[PDB]
Amino acid sequence: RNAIREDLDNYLNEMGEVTADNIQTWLSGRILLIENAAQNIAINPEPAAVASLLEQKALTSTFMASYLGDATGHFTIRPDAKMPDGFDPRVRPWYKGAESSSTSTLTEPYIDAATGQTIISIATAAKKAGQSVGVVGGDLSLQTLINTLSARGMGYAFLVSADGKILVHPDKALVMKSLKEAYPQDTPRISSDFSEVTVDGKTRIVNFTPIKGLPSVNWYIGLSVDKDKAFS
Ligand SMILES: CC(C)C[C@H](N)C(=O)O
Repeated sequence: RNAIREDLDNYLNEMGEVTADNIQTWLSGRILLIENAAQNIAINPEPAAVASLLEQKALTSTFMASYLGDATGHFTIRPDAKMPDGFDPRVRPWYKGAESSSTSTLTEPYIDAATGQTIISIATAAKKAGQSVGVVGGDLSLQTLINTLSARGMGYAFLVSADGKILVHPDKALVMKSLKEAYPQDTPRISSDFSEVTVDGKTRIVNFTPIKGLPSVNWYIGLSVDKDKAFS
């Protein structure tokens, strides 16, 4: 094994890059739809126009919901949903995220005010010549992200922030845990090209690949493979 080790490294690196590239491409189109909705909203922000934009099938078929929230606390959501009493878009993570960035952004997983399930959102400020008229967002379910990741018997991919927080993992118990909390006995390190760590009495090899071309966030694909199966 100390002969083909540099070999295995090359396969694992290649698989990480491919997986990162797929997820980037999958997210990019969705990012573009939300940006386009924001650009269009900024053309005419009257609520009738906004509603009509947000009701179109390209958006409603791609996102669980798409919406605009503004600095007065008003919001429009399509498809319409009953929101909790007192719902204020200004305090929600999609809104504060977009307001803190010069470009589009993606949230970490959070609890959806609409459905009560764990989601991420894509969001961007809708600007008319330098002035923001509000924040436009769209929601994607965790289950959707988990399925996108498990699509492509050595091992599996997961998504982790560059702060070391697991964002999306096929084991749902590890969602939104730090690497340390998720792997307490022997912790993989994003600062290492490869981490050999024992899980349930087996050696796994873990590497991390940056996902290029996302706006505002720096996230990695983690790959974890059984060390015997990989060598075999
Ligand atoms: C705007 C709404 C559809 C809900 C949004 N995802 C939230 O939790 O704030």
